[PDB]
Amino acid sequence: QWALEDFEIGRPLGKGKFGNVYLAREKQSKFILALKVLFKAQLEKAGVEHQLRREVEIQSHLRHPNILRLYGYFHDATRVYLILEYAPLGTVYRELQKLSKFDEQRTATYITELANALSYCHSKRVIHRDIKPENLLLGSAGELKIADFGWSVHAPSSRRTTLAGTLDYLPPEMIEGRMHDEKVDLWSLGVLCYEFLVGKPPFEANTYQETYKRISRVEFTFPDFVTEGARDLISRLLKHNPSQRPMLREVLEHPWITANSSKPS
Ligand SMILES: Nc1ncnc2c1ncn2[C@@H]1O[C@H](COP(=O)(O)OP(=O)(O)O)[C@@H](O)[C@H]1O
Ligand SMILES: CCOc1ccc([C@@H](C)N)cc1
Ligand SMILES: [Mg+2]
Ligand SMILES: [Mg+2]
Repeated sequence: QWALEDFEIGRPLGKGKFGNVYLAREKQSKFILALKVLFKAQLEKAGVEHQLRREVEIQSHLRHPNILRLYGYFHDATRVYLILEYAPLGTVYRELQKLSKFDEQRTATYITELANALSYCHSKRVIHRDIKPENLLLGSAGELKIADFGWSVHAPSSRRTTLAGTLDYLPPEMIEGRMHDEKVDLWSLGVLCYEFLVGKPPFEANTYQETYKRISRVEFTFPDFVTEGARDLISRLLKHNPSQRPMLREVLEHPWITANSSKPS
């Protein structure tokens, strides 16, 4: 159906390990969108064809205001192209670089939006497993949208693919290669809440080997400026035992969330 010829390409929006993402406009309709380009040679070399298939299948069927739309795809014998919803206000990653730290209202609002989106995903037993600021994008009204479903699966699951970059957002059970489920995304939600308020994630360290140690032992501390309500929510999410982590409905009804979020469940 679609082909490269149908689009005018514009400026680079961002880069990923595999993805090279561009602004684009479809010629007949003038519809503005994002084109995510993947190189077939690099896909085959890393052996991640199944992840690409998952990304397309899972993301094209989900419909939620806080989840990024995937409209389709095409390919041309060197490249694969995913057709995505364009997020005009960029990444949460960039926004944190700009401001250093978020205040409590901003943080609580982002956490509410994330919990709404994940609750929807989990009701289909879809777990994302790669929630981190570079994969959280912003819509025209500044609302958060989860993207990059390449690592997503159906629970419960093992891990069959090599971990690539940072360990910072992953729970103990996933770094230790054990069996895991939906609770992995609750752990990541805790890591994000901390990084949003403090400016760096809680198990950050100079080497892979030391980061691993801090995560498996759940060794983190709070700066003085973090309030008691924030400490309570974050301490509840960062539990070594997955079954002790709260349900998303409990996060959405936490007193700190309800006192500070500008958006509802
Ligand atoms: N729909 C989009 N709108 C705006 N920017 C995007 C969009 N998709 C991706 N980006 C930018 O491109 C980067 C890589 O996209 P991503 O889908 O995460 O690739 P990878 O799978 O390689 O991580 C993102 O971190 C973001 O900076
Ligand atoms: C959803 C489509 O998935 C694909 C996966 C791999 C390839 C290439 C690498 N042979 C093309 C499509
Ligand atoms: Mg990504
Ligand atoms: Mg990916």
